[PDB]
Amino acid sequence: GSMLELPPVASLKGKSITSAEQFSRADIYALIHLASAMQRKIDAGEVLNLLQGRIMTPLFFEDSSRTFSSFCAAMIRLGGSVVNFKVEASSINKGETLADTIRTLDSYSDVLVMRHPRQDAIEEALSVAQHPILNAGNGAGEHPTQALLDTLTIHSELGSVDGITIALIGDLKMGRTVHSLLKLLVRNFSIKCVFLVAPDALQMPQDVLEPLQHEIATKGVIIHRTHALTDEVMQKSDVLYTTRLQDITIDAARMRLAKEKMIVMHPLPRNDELSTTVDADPRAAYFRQMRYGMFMRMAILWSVLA
Amino acid sequence: SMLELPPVASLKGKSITSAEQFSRADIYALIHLASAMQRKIDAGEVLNLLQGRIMTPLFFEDSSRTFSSFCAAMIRLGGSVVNFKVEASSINKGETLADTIRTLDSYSDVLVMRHPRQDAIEEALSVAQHPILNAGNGAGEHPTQALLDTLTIHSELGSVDGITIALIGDLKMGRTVHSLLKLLVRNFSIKCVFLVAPDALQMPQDVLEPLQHEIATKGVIIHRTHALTDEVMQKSDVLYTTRLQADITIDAARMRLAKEKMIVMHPLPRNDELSTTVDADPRAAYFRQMRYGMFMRMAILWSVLA
Amino acid sequence: ELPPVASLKGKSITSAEQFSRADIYALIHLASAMQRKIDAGEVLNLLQGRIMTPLFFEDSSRTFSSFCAAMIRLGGSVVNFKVEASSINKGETLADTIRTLDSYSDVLVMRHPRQDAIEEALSVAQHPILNAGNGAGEHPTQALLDTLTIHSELGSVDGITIALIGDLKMGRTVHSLLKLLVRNFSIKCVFLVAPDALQMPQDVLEPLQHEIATKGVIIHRTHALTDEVMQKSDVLYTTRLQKERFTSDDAAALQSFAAKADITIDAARMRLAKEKMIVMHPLPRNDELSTTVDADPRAAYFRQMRYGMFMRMAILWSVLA
Ligand SMILES: N[C@@H](CC(=O)O)C(=O)O
Ligand SMILES: N[C@@H](CC(=O)O)C(=O)O
Ligand SMILES: N[C@@H](CC(=O)O)C(=O)O
Repeated sequence: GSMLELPPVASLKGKSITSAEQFSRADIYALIHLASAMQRKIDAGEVLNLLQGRIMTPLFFEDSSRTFSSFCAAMIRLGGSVVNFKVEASSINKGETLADTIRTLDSYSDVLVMRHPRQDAIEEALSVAQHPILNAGNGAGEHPTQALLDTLTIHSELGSVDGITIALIGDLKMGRTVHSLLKLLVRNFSIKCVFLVAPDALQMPQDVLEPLQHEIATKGVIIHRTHALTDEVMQKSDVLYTTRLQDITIDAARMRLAKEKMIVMHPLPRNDELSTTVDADPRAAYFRQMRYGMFMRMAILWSVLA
Repeated sequence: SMLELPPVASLKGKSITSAEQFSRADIYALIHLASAMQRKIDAGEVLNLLQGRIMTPLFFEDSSRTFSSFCAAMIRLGGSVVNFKVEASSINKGETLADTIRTLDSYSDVLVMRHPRQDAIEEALSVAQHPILNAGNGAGEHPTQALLDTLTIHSELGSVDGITIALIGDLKMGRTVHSLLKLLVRNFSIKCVFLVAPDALQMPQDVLEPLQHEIATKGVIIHRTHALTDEVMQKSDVLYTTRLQADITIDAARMRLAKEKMIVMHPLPRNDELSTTVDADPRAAYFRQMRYGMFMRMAILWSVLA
Repeated sequence: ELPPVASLKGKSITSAEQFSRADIYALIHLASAMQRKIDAGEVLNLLQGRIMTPLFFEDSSRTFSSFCAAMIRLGGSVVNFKVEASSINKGETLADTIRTLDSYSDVLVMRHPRQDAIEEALSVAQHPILNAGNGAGEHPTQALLDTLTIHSELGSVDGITIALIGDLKMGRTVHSLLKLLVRNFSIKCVFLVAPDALQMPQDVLEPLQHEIATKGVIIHRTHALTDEVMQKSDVLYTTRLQKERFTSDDAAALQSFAAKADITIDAARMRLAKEKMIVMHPLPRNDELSTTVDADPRAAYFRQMRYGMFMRMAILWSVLA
């Protein structure tokens, strides 16, 4: 993988990342090819020193296993460093405001990775930070880097993103991952069809679907709402993208209905909506998805900080 | 390297426990080293001075600035951090402080220690082979805060001799003001100090009494006030305020009385004693102060470890 | 100058049993070489771009810090994963957690209160896992650094008389150490010094019974540091009461440590010890090992931690080379 270039995606330079809306099709493909090259070099055991002396600081005001770790791992595999700030062992116990906390980490860091239970917290953070903030999840709003890594996953596993039928399953109302993913897919690709699979109370919100209306109509994207993984959903979907609470269960029995050429995805963590009986299936892409996450995050950090 | 970033020789291999241990020449050499670190980092240069050396933080109480600042400064020097947490440690199995110290001392080149007991630093020093840097010992001292505070004054105003400074808030329990008063009065010709606090929270007699010889021979003027009077507002070149862990609040209305060229400083975190209405004022130096902190800690770490 | 121990390459470390004598000596010599270079101030860049992720489900000072420090001094990096701040709060299983960190890491360092958690991790992990403690089971890298300590301090492991003292029932350190010494060395004598309720378990001794017999290793049980134990032992290896592993059963076991044994090591007790010997303790200690011993040249339990770092460098390099 030695002779591969790592050209940073120029449109990302020095910018905060808050929404799937900010990326073009050209941006997404450029990040995919960058991530794929990162992967090749890392897997061949090559050592990258692109971000030596640059600091990422995680600011996680709620729990994370993969997003936090993969961001740290991505930064370190670029040669960068991480300052391990913790909210519970911080001056927030002494009454410190969110804005003062941002200005603090912003004094030391080159990039901030922020996850917060309030949707409006990223906005507040942007209004005071000088360095880029990467949105690692803002309440029930968005998770833009999850959308990007999810798209890398589809592209690598199936070989194409245009033309797919995808089911978004579970808690679509509160799921920030399905919010960013729908936006990123519909805005930039020629999606055939989207099944919105959720109980009525947990359906995809209007504030996501409405801004997409022009794109949905002009590209002819077929939207279908169901409250179950029906035979039709199982038989037509190239991607079953399921999510946690926050019948739609996927187990081996259910998988007998799926196409040979398809993938099951889940941003994780999972509960019983996605059974361990699916794990040995070649079509279970939800573990590989995490490793794709680290490479996408390397492509993003290098592009942001180059 | 020895030209651009000469280490301050007097600090080599030494523990830092008190503002008292520094001379005027030490402070100026640190200040000049910190500005050179600043210039190199802000120009994007990568420093490799402490590769292979380990700092370990030992924080028995919370910190946002001091912990992060020290970690960043170590990293920006090319050194590394072992992220020890007291709450996830063998202290829960009955391990003493002395044994904890010997433990981290077996792996580390420098320890950074914050503890709610004033004498805990002295116990740690009796067993440690490697330097310990006091990041706060009860209501005792915070010597690196006084150093970065003095760098902040020097950089913003252009000199430290001749200033009128107000120390405002909980002066009794404020380890920052204890160290700062000591550092300033011992080593500079301070014109006037205002100690702005009710008698119940006034500067301790055990800080004032040992400064007797320097107050006398440099003719430093010192007055107590209970409130932030108009005289204090009009005469002060530096308003240094702190968390009362009446009538001491600095807001945009109070600022209308301040000199045109002065700074407002605060070691942080703040409560209502320092209104956010002041944050847009160019005189508000308490965010820049944190960044000076990182460069001062780089100058300290490099001098101690070179 | 720092050749990795080839037999360890790419392999998980779960038990003292997986090591041969040649493996132990090659690790010791590699560890001593790491120590010479680190002490001379040399900077190593052997694992640049490799990541270790600590997965600690219980408390640690030495083991966690030592592994991180060892990784760093090899030029490697750490992803500081925190169990209490993870998706485990949202219901994520152990296996899914393992798969997660395994997606980003080159090596996992795992400590868990359940003895069988390490095996479950192994069945799903692609990258090597290092057992940093599995319940009251084993602490294999402790056993290695302890043998490094005995070797460096006394100059020989074969022929020693060793007392294993304290909570032998819940002591994963003495479990691993007893297995490592007996399988790979000609130990002259082992004193098992504990109250009956905390004695070395049968599931440790029985698999060792063949080696004990055919090597002629003397095993004695006592509940006290008698004159005989003090006068004959080349090493006194003492341990903490493992309270966190402990009903009236529990209460009986817990108080037996002071009530049904006489096993404190203090300066007065040390007046009976040989001139050429060491006192060891994996740490942390409570009152079983008095601070009056710390000034004694024979107190090796602080130097033991530093040997720990060098053994862990030799191990990490050997696993990841
Ligand atoms: N972990 C993802 C989805 C989930 O929580 O299941 C998120 O934080 O958005
Ligand atoms: N945080 C600083 C100052 C303050 O608490 O106001 C200290 O810990 O000393
Ligand atoms: N720290 C060692 C010994 C002890 O805990 O007492 C262990 O974890 O096994």
